[PDB]
Amino acid sequence: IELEFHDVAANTSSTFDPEVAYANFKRVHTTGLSYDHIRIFYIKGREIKTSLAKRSEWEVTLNLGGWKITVYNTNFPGNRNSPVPDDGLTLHRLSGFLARYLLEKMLKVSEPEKLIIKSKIINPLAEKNGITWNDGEEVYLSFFPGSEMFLGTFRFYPLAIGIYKVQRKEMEPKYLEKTMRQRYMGLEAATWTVSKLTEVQSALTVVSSLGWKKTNVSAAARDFLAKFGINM
Amino acid sequence: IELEFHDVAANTSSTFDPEVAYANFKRVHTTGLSYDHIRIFYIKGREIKTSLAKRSEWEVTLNLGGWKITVYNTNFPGNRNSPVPDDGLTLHRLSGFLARYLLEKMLKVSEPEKLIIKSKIINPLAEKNGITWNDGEEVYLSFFPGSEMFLGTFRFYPLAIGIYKVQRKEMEPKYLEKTMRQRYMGLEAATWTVSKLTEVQSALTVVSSLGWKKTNVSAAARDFLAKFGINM
Amino acid sequence: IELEFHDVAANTSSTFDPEVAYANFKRVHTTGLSYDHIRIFYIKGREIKTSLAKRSEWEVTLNLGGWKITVYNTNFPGNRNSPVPDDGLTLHRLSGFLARYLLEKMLKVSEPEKLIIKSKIINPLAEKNGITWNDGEEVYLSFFPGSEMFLGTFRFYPLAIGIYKVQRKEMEPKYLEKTMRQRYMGLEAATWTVSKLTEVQSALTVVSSLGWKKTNVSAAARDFLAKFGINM
Amino acid sequence: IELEFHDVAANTSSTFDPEVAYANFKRVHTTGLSYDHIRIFYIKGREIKTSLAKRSEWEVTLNLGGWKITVYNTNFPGNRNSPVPDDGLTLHRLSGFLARYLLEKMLKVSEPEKLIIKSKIINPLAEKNGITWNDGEEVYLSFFPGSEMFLGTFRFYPLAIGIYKVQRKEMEPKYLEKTMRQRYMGLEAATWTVSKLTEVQSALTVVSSLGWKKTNVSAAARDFLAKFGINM
RNA sequence: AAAAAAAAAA
RNA sequence: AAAAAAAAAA
RNA sequence: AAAAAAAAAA
RNA sequence: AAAAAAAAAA
Repeated sequence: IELEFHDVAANTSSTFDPEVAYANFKRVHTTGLSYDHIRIFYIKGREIKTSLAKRSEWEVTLNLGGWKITVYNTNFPGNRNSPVPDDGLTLHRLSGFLARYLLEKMLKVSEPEKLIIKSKIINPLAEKNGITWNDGEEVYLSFFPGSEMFLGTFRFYPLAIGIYKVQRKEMEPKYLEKTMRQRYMGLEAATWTVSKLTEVQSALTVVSSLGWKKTNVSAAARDFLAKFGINM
Repeated sequence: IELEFHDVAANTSSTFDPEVAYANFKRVHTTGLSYDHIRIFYIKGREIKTSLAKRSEWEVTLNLGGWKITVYNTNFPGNRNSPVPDDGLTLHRLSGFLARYLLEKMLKVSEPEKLIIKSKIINPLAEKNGITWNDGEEVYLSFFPGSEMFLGTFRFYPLAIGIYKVQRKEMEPKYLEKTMRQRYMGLEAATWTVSKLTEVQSALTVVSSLGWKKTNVSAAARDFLAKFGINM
Repeated sequence: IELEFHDVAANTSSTFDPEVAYANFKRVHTTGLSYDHIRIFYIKGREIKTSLAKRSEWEVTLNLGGWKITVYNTNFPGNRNSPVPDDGLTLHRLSGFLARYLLEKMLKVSEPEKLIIKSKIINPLAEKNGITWNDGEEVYLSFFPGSEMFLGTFRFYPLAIGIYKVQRKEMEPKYLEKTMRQRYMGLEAATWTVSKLTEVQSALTVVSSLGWKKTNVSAAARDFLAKFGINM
Repeated sequence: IELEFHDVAANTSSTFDPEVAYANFKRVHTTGLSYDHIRIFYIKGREIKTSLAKRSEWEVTLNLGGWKITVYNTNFPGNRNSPVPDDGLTLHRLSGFLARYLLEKMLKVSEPEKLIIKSKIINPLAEKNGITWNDGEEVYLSFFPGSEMFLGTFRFYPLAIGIYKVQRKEMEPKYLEKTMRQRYMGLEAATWTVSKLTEVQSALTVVSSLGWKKTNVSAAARDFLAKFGINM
């Protein structure tokens, strides 16, 4: 005879503000900060995710490359739905924070630095779709998970990519719902949806225009194989 | 060389009577009883279910919010098919018992109490389908699992919802069979099916008339997204 | 550095002869034997199977109801492909042995015994398809797994049922291959297939003629539900 | 609070050269070597694979039949992506090494030896598709996994089989990508694809011409069953 | 079989 | 990426 | 619900 | 391969 207890659940709205959260991540973390830390984070980010989901423990500090950043492991499933606080980091919260932090550099800084950084940061989700750095800073960066916290700065690319994928059938449409709960230049989506449909409609156009060749196999092996029936 | 034994299985019919069972749950349990206990039970009822299926042990007592009610854990799989007795409670047996017990209050009581209760009880399965309290007491309550033990009091809403879902394709039709074994005003289904087809046919109409907007995403994000192709 | 060894594999044909095997099961086992042992075996045979697949150990003796019969547990997966010998019993080998042993009684014996036995033995796979004892001894018995070891005595019902299911789409066609390796009145299938196609074709007819109403739900709930769209 | 570290990842190309690798496997291993070792390897190769994926440890030495050969267990999943070196063996690397090593014998040697070997080696993947030794040495051998390391010696049969399967729908097309990264007579695939399309196109023809009867069931049971509707 | 096991609010 | 992981005879 | 969990470079 | 592993009554 074991005793299990449950408690009422309150009803309010969400307090976690991506803007505070980022401005609160900027000082507390990234004292150093190396582009080589971000580079590590992002190219091993799929590995980084698989570990945290194996490990059953819910504060994990990660060292990459020499940069120590501790992330509430909400991946490890069950998480277990242990609330992150509004001042909490997550592999996801972290990804987009960095994604925005890079774009603030890409804008703020000089040209010679802009050339060292684009040589240093790589986006495994972008460049799988053959989407490269010269396709624009905001668009490359918008492939990083968590860039949907910042449709503001990312010019509704994270959402447009999102539409474009669900549309072409390359992504289930569940993966679009976190995003539609978002905000754009301080506007809730019950308003930006009505009153901003263009930029959205406009960003989808740019995104539609891109390469988008899936790089499961080489360009030369694609055509070759097609001459046989196989399009992959 | 291990020895495993099996015993014959007898042939009779089912003795568990929802009416006795409820009238036997009314006194033994709910001395207090708070609407705040029921509220706890129902909004955490999905959690409550996931625990009992993790825990391997077959009498579990649950405390919600301060109300202690012990439930043969038939969820924990294998249950293991350890018979519940006719005087036994189950997450399911319990759900519908409460579901009926609320409706007895909704009927029995005053108007000012009827307004405090509807403010206090929430039905996560109803209100996911945007089905609200003002859609009628019996209909809201009929979304609670186990309301199919009481097609009598629930006016064949639990079954009509059931048809409507299987029909629209929103539910597999296996989930309709426990229900068709049921009884209606003391009548076995080999009779109520023949001789009651209207009320059934009648309740499906009411149910068909309802909102039924799936709330995976906001109303404003639905229309927005549709302008792009995505209906979700 | 661990060392793992593998050995050549020889090439001959199969030595296990259902006829010897049965005639060797008849004396060694069933000294008693009760119809109440067989009844136990067959109605709990689905349970009996689920145990043996949980238990990791490969000689298991089962007691039903008071009859002790030890069965190389090839179910427990991996079995593990530990060869059964030609004098070995298996839940499957056992099922059909009994299936044939009953039919030898059904034939050999008197009428008053024939009425006690048909009242005592139940076939959970037959009677799910509403196929009953009066549909003929061979046909009812041919639903028992392992009756395909004896197409001879079972008059190519085990195979005809098999065709009929694959055909109607009620069974995957993998489940027909063990059977086509079989023999019929001493004839290998490369011969009975050519030269016996009628009886086969003939038994399918009988089998086609049967009830075959799937009893997932009552007959009265089927028609009722159909009046709504749902055929199950 | 646990600390997990990740390190940058470099960018170059692949150094593992099937030609060196084979010529480095030829002396270091196969001092003896028996056709009876290869025979063991290949007919138990499916078993051999299932063990290595159960065992969690990453250097495994295998003894077959008396031939000891140690293979970095990359099967055991996660492998775990512990790099094999260019001088490393793998169940796969090993399979094709042997596959080529047999073909070097089939070519190098006399006729009476060529008749003992074809009697001794069996290819479980070939002969499931009823593809036999007399269908040519290169074609039989090209069914062995890892023969795609040597499109050179195997006359683009490993790839043609590959096309033919993806085409007929008998294989997912993911399983064609390792192969398209390969090389042919010293030529990278961005060149052999352009400039060799015939031999490829030519080898597909030969492969298309073959039996390819799936031997899930006997030839006599196929026709028999078809007379009933069932083609398997 | 009036028996026991998926969908679960803002 | 000339890297590493499904289909396996009578 | 501005909450938390799939697709991941050469 | 006459070999061994899904559907299981009221």
